Amino acid sequence: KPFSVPNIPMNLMSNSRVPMLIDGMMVSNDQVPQFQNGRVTLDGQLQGTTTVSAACIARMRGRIFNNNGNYGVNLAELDGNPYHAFDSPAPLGFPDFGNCDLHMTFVKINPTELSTGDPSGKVVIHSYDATFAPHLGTVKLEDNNELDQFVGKEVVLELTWVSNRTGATLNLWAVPNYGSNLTQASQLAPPIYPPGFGEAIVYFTSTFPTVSNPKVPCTLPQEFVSHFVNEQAPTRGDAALLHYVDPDTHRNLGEFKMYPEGYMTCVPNAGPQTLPINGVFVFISWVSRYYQL
Amino acid sequence: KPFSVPNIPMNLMSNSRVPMLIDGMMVSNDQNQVPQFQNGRVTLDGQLQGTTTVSAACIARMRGRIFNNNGNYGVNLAELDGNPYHAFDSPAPLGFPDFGNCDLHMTFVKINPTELSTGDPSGKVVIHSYDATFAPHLGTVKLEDNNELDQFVGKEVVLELTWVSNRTGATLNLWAVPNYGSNLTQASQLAPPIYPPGFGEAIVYFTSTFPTVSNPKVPCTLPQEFVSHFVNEQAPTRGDAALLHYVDPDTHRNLGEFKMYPEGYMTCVPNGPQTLPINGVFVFISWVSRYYQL
Ligand SMILES: CC(=O)N[C@@H]1[C@@H](O[C@@H]2O[C@H](CO)[C@H](O)[C@H](O)[C@H]2O[C@@H]2O[C@@H](C)[C@@H](O)[C@@H](O)[C@@H]2O)[C@H](O[C@@H]2O[C@@H](C)[C@@H](O)[C@@H](O)[C@@H]2O)[C@@H](CO)O[C@@H]1O
Ligand SMILES: CC(=O)N[C@@H]1[C@@H](O[C@@H]2O[C@H](CO)[C@H](O)[C@H](O)[C@H]2O[C@@H]2O[C@@H](C)[C@@H](O)[C@@H](O)[C@@H]2O)[C@H](O[C@@H]2O[C@@H](C)[C@@H](O)[C@@H](O)[C@@H]2O)[C@@H](CO)O[C@@H]1O
Repeated sequence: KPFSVPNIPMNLMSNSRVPMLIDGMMVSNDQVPQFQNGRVTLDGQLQGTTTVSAACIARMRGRIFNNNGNYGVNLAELDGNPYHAFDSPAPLGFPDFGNCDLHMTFVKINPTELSTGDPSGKVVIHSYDATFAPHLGTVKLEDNNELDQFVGKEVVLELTWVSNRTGATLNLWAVPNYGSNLTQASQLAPPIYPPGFGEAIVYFTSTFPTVSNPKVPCTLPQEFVSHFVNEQAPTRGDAALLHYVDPDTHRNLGEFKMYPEGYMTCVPNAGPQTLPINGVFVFISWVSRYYQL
Repeated sequence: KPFSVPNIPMNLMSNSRVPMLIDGMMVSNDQNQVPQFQNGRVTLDGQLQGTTTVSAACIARMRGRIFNNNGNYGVNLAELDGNPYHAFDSPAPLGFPDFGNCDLHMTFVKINPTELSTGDPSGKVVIHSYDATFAPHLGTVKLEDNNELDQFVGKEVVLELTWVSNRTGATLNLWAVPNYGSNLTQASQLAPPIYPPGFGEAIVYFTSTFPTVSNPKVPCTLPQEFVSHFVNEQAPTRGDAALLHYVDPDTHRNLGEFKMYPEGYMTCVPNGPQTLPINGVFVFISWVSRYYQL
């Protein structure tokens, strides 16, 4: 197959780290990305905790437990099948926000528990301390006095909002310590560094209640991820040249280079000006690493 | 472009009515039941209908500013990106839940960055998808007062569907079309009903387990990723129906034939699809007659 990117305007696609529309892109004004969601090669090989559907982003699933005066969740994949530690740092879709407080909303998910009554709850999960061990299959839940009815029950959890850990700032580039003190989590997606030639990594942004820093950056729109998995197009050069074009006239508004590892770069600040957010990325051709933006 | 469907296993795709993985297929109990879902609606050549969006990130969500008029609380709706809802193209803002005549239990957060510097931005609220006060087509819905809304009055929030329950006195009917409201002479903008094909065929529904309490299985007529695929491709529709095979991802054995119609739904001839494994991949075989015999 010939390589391509989605022919969908940027502002109709989802962030890959939270399920929110993209409302911008930017280079970092400071900070190394090693996100575990939104990670895929250009030839369609998923990495980290990344999966296909935006319906999976920043969610968890598992059975709530209570032991030794502490609550937690025994994790599974979002479809209810078991999580195998060999395959990934955590179950697919697991939030990749580290060293912070994850404020989750959850619902019972067993049909037999969904015939009557309110199946919903909320809970805080720290993405820190040794009891945060999703690679080992478990995470601690903060006791809010409203978890007892859910002990022994299977639930699905979604990330509602995020706040800083007491004594620390909220760092959206922090990598969660998935393997606790036991091991480095298997199959972590690697850190990304810019290649040179004045180039800077591009982040796609969404406004989201990461309180104190409500702009979540990711390295690929989720629909790019599913596109590459669908296509499995062979990588045929150092970089894929993209033009970001006017959605109606197809005039080029700016050039980008996508690298095989699954991220893109630009040379920013080429006269003050602002790119619109409703443009469309179009694959032009494979180009050498020396292509100058 | 030549026509195609996603080369993704069914169980990795999302329902189009709730953001949940598909975990089954079914045919309706009454094979003459007419679905008129407003999400997951698209033609085979990529024209969106109803409240259908490209991204699964929009499914069953709302956005707007909370108000309090004399003790009556509500939301003045906008599109999910915060731009105004103009009602040009859809019966409600894109992504709006299409569950009718029931109680929508929403979780919400303030979404203005200036309101996201400190503190807990979150809340929850019930919204009835019934009565004249449920009028998303006219840009407003009533919120049930839970005594915890006042801090949010005048604030912009985004809402998401956490769970659903039946309206007192009624069953939870997941085939019900919400009454989105009428605006004088303006078109409803509703995606059309899909009438059962008959003659042995039955509409295929993709299902997800979800907390629609008392009926925890949500049916839809297309996986969400089919929608974005068709929008992306804009492939001319060259026949009156598309023949698909549902294939084992390993053996590549054909597990069953399906017909996809230009209006954006699928049928089969049950002998039903509920018994098929859920990890198969749909593959476009050929354009066929509207009358092609499965
Ligand atoms: C006010 C209240 O607590 N009512 C309880 C019933 O729950 C309500 O039932 C309504 C339909 O008759 C409607 O679905 C409401 O949304 C629902 O209220 C929700 O659920 C309850 C448990 C509370 O958490 C509320 O705060 C919430 O808004 C309840 O009915 C039973 O559960 C509901 C979910 C539904 O499945 C219904 O069919 C069940 O009979 C009954 C019985 O447990 O108790 C209260 O009356
Ligand atoms: C227990 C409590 O109410 N604490 C308040 C602070 O909120 C907590 O702050 C923690 C970091 O120091 C951490 O982020 C917690 O998650 C957070 O608690 C959450 O938010 C509060 C408001 C409550 O709703 C809790 O139930 C919830 O778990 C609070 O800190 C300020 O807000 C938080 C969210 C964070 O942005 C922080 O940087 C802010 O200073 C302070 C100040 O208002 O008041 C309490 O101590």
